Amino acid sequence: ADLLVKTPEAYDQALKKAKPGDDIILANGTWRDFEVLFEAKGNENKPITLRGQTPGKVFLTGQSNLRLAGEHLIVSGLVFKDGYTPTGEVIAFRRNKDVLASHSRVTQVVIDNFSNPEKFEQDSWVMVYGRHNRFDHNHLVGKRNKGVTMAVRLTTESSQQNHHRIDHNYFGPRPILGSNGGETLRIGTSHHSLTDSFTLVENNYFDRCNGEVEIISNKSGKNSIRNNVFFESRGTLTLAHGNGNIVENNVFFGNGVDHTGGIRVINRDQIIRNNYLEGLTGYRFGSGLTVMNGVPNSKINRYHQVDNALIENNTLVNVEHIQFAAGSDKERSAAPINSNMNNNLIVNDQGTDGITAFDDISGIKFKDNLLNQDAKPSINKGFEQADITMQRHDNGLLYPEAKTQQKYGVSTQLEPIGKDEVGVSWYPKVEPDVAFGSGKHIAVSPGDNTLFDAIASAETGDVLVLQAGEYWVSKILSLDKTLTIRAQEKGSAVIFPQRSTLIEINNKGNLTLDGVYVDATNAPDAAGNTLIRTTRLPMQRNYRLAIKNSTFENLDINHSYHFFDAGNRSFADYIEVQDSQFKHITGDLFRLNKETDDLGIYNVEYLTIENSNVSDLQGAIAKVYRGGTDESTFGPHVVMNNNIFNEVGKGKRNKSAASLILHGTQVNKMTTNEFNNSAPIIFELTVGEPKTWVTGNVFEGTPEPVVRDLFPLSGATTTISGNTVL
Amino acid sequence: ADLLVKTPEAYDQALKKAKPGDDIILANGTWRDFEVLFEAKGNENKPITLRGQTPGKVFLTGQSNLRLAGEHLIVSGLVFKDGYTPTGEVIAFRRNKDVLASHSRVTQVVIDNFSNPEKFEQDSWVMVYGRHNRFDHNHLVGKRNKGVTMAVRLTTESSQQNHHRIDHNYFGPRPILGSNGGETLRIGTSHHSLTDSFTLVENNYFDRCNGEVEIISNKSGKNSIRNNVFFESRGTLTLAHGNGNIVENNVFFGNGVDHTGGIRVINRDQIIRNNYLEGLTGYRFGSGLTVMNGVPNSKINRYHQVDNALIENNTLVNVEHIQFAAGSDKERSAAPINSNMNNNLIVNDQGTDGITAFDDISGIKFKDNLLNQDAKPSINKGFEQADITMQRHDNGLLYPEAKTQQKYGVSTQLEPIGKDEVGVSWYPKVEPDVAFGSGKHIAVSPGDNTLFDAIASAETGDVLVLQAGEYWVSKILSLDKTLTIRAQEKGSAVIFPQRSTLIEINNKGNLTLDGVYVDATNAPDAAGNTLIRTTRLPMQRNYRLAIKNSTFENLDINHSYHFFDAGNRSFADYIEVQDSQFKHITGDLFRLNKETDDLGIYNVEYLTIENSNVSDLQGAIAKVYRGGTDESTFGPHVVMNNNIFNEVGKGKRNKSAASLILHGTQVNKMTTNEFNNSAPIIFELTVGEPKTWVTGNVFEGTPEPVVRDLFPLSGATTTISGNTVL
Ligand SMILES: O=C(O)[C@H]1O[C@@H](O[C@H]2[C@H](O)[C@H](O)[C@H](O[C@H]3[C@H](O)[C@H](O)[C@H](O[C@H]4[C@H](O)[C@H](O)[C@H](O)O[C@@H]4C(=O)O)O[C@@H]3C(=O)O)O[C@@H]2C(=O)O)[C@@H](O)[C@@H](O)[C@@H]1O
Ligand SMILES: [Ca+2]
Ligand SMILES: [Ca+2]
Repeated sequence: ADLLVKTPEAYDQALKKAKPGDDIILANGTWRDFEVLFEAKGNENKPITLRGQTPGKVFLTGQSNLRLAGEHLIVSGLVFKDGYTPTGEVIAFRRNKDVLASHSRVTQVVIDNFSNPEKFEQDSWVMVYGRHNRFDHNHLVGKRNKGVTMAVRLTTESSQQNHHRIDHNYFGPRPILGSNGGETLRIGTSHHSLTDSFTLVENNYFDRCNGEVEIISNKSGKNSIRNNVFFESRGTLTLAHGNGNIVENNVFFGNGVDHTGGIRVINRDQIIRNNYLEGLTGYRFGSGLTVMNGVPNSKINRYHQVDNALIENNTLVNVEHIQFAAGSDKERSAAPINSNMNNNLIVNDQGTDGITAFDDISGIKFKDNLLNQDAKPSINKGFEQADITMQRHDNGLLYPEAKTQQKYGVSTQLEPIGKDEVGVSWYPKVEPDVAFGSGKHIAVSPGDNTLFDAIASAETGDVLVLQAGEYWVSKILSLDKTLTIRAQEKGSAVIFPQRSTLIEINNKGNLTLDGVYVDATNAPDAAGNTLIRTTRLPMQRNYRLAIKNSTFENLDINHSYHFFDAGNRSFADYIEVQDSQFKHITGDLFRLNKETDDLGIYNVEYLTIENSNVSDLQGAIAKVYRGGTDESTFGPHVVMNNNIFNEVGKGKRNKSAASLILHGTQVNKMTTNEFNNSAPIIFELTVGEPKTWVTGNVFEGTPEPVVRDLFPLSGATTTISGNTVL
Repeated sequence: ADLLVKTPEAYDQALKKAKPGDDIILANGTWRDFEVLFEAKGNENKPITLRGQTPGKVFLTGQSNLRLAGEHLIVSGLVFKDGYTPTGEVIAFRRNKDVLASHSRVTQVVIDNFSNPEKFEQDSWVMVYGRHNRFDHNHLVGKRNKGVTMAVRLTTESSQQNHHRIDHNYFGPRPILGSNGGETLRIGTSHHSLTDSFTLVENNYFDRCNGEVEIISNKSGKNSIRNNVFFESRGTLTLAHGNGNIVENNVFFGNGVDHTGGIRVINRDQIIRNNYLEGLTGYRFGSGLTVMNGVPNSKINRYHQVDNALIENNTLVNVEHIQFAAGSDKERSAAPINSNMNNNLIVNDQGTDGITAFDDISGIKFKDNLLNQDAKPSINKGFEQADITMQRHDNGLLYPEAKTQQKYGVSTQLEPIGKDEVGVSWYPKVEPDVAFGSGKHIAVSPGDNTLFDAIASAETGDVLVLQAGEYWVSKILSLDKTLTIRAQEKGSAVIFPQRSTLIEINNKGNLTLDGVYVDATNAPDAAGNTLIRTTRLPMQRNYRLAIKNSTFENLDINHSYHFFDAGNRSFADYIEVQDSQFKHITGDLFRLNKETDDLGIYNVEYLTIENSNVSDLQGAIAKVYRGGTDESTFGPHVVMNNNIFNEVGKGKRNKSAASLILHGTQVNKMTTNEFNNSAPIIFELTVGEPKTWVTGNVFEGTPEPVVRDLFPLSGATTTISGNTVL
């Protein structure tokens, strides 16, 4: 029977009287603050269903969540948006610890940016318990807070040996968390990694899941992770804990996107076969292929020795790093044993074969692995060279044209599931970011508050074009959308801030300045001014900041007039300065050092300053800080080239005494710069083997770069060469 | 004529056509975001009035304010609430720097928690300019942000020599700022303090004005502060800058409340006569009567030598500190000069007369002063003892029973104005705090998010009574009201947190935990958990936290699991732990060290731990920090008696290497504790002559107390005695 319900109370009555075979039907509409406890007992061939009347037209908003409990249940056709769960998870396969759900299915459900507003209160979106449950054809996108998106729980035997099936799901874009805990899928936990889960994870599409280094974190036994697609995703499929796992038929399209892994092998009896990997640029534990060194003999929470890994019939095209025995050190002294790497195909366009060994690899028997002539080998036995021409098939995968060479690599029958073959047809897969300049151009004339008004009425992605004239700003400009402020004629538009802040970046705000000139002479004669800042509230979305062809002068009417000040727990997807000029500033340029509690949280992923001129700056050019020992993130990157810095950072209120102080930054590149009469660069290198290059610069009147290694000598590759000190 | 208006447009029209003698009447209701400019020109006896239709029914909310410009204006019957001023003031006697108001009157206006939500965005509530203005029968309560509540500016000679008159106002409870800049009334500034103001401040009631050390800051010449009543106010009447002032017929009822001043005499030609001071406990610069030493040569922003002070006919009853030549040091080297103290009456029942002289006091002649028999004299010439019996007259003041003795101290004619003779009779004077356990008792049972719902439905002041069982908590317990959580049988209610936060203290939230048992084993496996914390957003209300008979165990599933985490710019009125046990915690216990910018800002007024047990805490018992050189506040106060600390503070991530680290705390008492096998106590003494007592403790297996003095040698009194160091 069909049981249409239009109020929660009516839902409560229908649940009390549903029978095996009935459908409880939630009427089309918006159900705000609806905590669904769907607790019932269907039969094997007569389930009890909870469905939205029209998939796409039932929305659960506000503090809404779902919990299944009982057996033989089905939930379908709901959308969770505009809100966030009041509990630890949006969808849970249990009432609580006392009543689990088994033999139940959740299908065609959408969770779209149902993100907790506090970026670091932790939750998950899907939490699976019990046994023989299915989570299929669902759509999850835009999780911006701490916490893995979907987890299989194993906390009781009831939930173990579960044979859960997780298939045909759209695991859509997850922005960078800027901390640890941004996994998309976790199966089990270190404390239960020795139990057998038997989870099948098949035919899912992972579309730019960029939350952290582990996309999938396997932490239990005998799971099968097969036939998935990982598209431009920053991270890896990591067999972190647990033995006896099968990783087959997966496809990785990194497209050369920065920091794409990766199958990471740890522990024992893992089977890695018939996987196709292409365009992966990740390195170290994010490499395209990684066989770890273990710790012997601990201790569930530590990585154990790789033992009886079988690694066969994989294809690796333009994979920049294949790492054997990676992580080797005093704790990770257990090199691989009893393994086999057979019939793989490695093709690499830039000379090398990407392989690097960090310990004895005699524990891996290599046999019948093909690589291309130009690809210089790193291992003698097990790898031969040949002339390959790779040609793309109708399935989208590359293969040797020689039919002899097709006993190497993946089978020609691999059909990677398509992005349009997962999720729900009735909910659109969209781009997560508004592109700059994607809207309309809007002419703005000078005056009083004309910049304020043009912003309030612009639509997201528009471009404000400033005619010639002066622009006085006596109201703080708040940015809650993607906006470019361009000058019609470069340098002909002059903005005069009149308040302690000129531009506050808010949730959904992203800013490009292009050709503007800022004279801060008329700012409030007070200390602490911040020309540009994020909202001082905790944010929920990352933000983008580009500054091109712009000039910013006279931030000096009182002390500590900062150019950019990031708020606590804020995160810039990138901050980029280009062909811009700065003169006379009494405070710091970029304050990205706010996360002082040393948990691995940082404020920016890519800071880039190129072709720009900074003169008379009392504070630092950048204070960037990522404290602690976490190795789950990839940033910050700091890249600064072709700039001229004069009289920078000598100020007395600059306690760093540096013109750049980078603590915990993981990629540094300072090339072809001028550091005239300034304070020195200071690095404080931490965990994770950070890579630093400072080559080709002038240090006239500025001391030499200073390297403080707080974790020596743990792999930190620093190359400070090619500079001339005067 | 009466011009009733119902909209701002209709208000503008009524103002254009109004003439001397008319009344612009704002219609009853709520006027949101109404920035009122009331500029007009009345006549000496035909004023132009702006007034609410019914006093008590016209509300200006949101971003509203009031400016007065012209002459012979009157504003009356308005209530500012539910918002804050979008400029520098809520009420201002000027349009701007060049159009002021004179001969104008603000009367019967209420400002009630119209506080800017960001504690350290500074505004004032009332700003007077011009001449011959009046501010009377008003009601100001609940200003929670930096900035004097009301000031009289002398920016120009147009605003000097004003004879302004400020009378019959209720200056109601102002909470402890936790910082400099929480004065109630300021009359001038330092730079203008040599101009005469002739402002009269009379018949006002200051009720728990606890913003900072200065209740009133006089910084002008020839003002007259008389017939005011200061009730349980934690501050002083300070003659900061400016000469020729008279302080007379004032009444101070301290009621023995902590940190009650005080008339502080600085500068020249000050008359202090016929004031009644009783039950004042303040000391150093917040003493009941303070005669400062000055700076001799001799700028304006500098306290100048006391010269020709007249201090006569005052009555001081249980005034614990009367400090002569206070502040004497190398810069403040000019002792009082040409002054006189006559016919005062000191009656103290604590063995002493409370007098301390810190320098040569021959520049003060004493004549005909009386003291009770039991008080040990500190001066003999000009003082004479007698048998004194004090009876309380019907004006509420104590007078000698002997007629012979009535020529010392205050006149019997004084009539101190009551609390019910100020403000408006149509707006209530309520209590600023809800008392714990003032509400009703609500029984609670376990366990399906049972505690969360009991909190949702409770009313402020209520007492939840947890029946025996387990309370599994999957939602954050957010408190926006005063509330007690009691176990019906101590230790029989067990609370299992399952989130990174269990309890969030929000605005208006205040918590007592009595007899609860918390086991946190099931918290999320992630670093940085906090069992209890303030909101991470900006907090407007101070909070109170009391923890009794309660046990908190197993906060150790991952590193840095703190028990209490204070949020930036938050402030605890007190934190009180009594008879409680804590076990196995990897983070700190009380993180009260968040204000690292060294501006005088702190996080707690009283931290007290007593009769309690902590074992296996890797972080500190407390990290409480107040940096800089500000001397405007009174705390923190840290008191720890009769505890047993075991295996505390030795954790690798405790950068303090301390078990207790107090920087800038002003009163410290560690007595009869056991510090077994722990990191040491570490004091970092700052300014303010702080007082420290470490007596009777066993430091077994723990280094002795470290004491660092950032400012030796100041008056820092430190008494480390009677401890056993094994
Ligand atoms: O001389 C010494 O021994 C002692 O001097 C004491 O310092 C006093 C000064 O008398 C100052 O008054 C000061 O009060 C300041 C406020 O702190 C604040 O700076 C305020 O700011 C004004 C600003 O000056 C300007 O006029 C602007 O237009 O308005 C601002 C505003 O509304 O805040 O100005 C006050 C003023 O000038 O008095 O600090 C203290 C004071 O008593 O509060 C004493 O603090 C002691 O430490 C010295 O040893
Ligand atoms: Ca992690
Ligand atoms: Ca002050």
